[PDB]
Amino acid sequence: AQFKEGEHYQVLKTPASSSPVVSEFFSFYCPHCNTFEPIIAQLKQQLPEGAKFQKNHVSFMGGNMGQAMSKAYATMIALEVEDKMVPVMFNRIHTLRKPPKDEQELRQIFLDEGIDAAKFDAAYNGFAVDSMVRRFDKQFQDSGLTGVPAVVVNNRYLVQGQSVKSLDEYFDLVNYLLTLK
Amino acid sequence: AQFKEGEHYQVLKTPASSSPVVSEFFSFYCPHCNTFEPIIAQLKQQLPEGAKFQKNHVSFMGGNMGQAMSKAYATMIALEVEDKMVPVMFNRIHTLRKPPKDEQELRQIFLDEGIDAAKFDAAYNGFAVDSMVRRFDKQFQDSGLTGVPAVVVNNRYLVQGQSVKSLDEYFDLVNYLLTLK
Repeated sequence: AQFKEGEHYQVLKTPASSSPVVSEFFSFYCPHCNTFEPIIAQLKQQLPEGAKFQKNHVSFMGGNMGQAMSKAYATMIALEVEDKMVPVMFNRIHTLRKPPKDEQELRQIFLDEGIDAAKFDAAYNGFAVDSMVRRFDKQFQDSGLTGVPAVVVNNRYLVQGQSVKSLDEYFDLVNYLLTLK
Repeated sequence: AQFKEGEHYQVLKTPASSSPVVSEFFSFYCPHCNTFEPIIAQLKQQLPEGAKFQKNHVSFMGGNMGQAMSKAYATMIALEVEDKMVPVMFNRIHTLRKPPKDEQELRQIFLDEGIDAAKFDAAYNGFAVDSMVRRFDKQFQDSGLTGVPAVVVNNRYLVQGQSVKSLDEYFDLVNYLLTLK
């Protein structure tokens, strides 16, 4: 076939998902993950009905701000302010080259965007956010992945996309993997 | 030239080394890092006189055994039992598929190889090993790397080796970068 195991994708030692899902592991401190955003945007819209796209923030980059940065991401999902906050965060760290030195500074990034302080403080330190970050980390450890960005299809298909022709072929590969179980 | 920036190698945002050094970031839990060993072996012997090869173990893989696994590696350098212990460790985790579940089990791996318990316990919990692991982590964070394996030349040249022809061309690239400052 056009997509062969060991060439276009690698099978992970994990139980396949009981439902179609495309997962992306990244970190706001990851440069190419920032460059990868436009491609991620198109891939979602290009996804077949029924499939869900899930972003997972890893905590190994950024030193002692890694874990906090993961909570911030988890906070964006909880507050549904993901569409505006993701680019704002990728931008303040890469383009502006002004990384949040601590929790209070990280918090300020949200406050400067209009997100209410009481809303942020409740979610940032909440159970939902805590449960989500743990889930982010566990999934990364269990998949045995060694870096980011990483796009896994149905929980066991690591897209070794370094061989795709155009963005068109890339979507064809992901779409192809979604049907395989 | 044969090796262009942004194609064969990427310049890192870090101060160049005051002396020729080839660094490899890896993890014993990293599969390709295991496959990469033979290539690492040849590259060292192929290195020009005066250059030093330094392995750096990262702690982000292996969950709560990551940090311990880094100390174990640092322990191998301290006890100069690196030549025998590196392959033994890559082998017990990958080929034998029997990962050390805890510190005592990790310790046992050494004890089963003839390394004296008193010697291991002194170094494993020693200042030298502690100073080395910290150094491993700091270097990884400062380089802004997003995965392993990763080969950096003179502290600021990330070998984007995914474009080299044969192993011969790879060595030519590394050797080429060592002269650049």
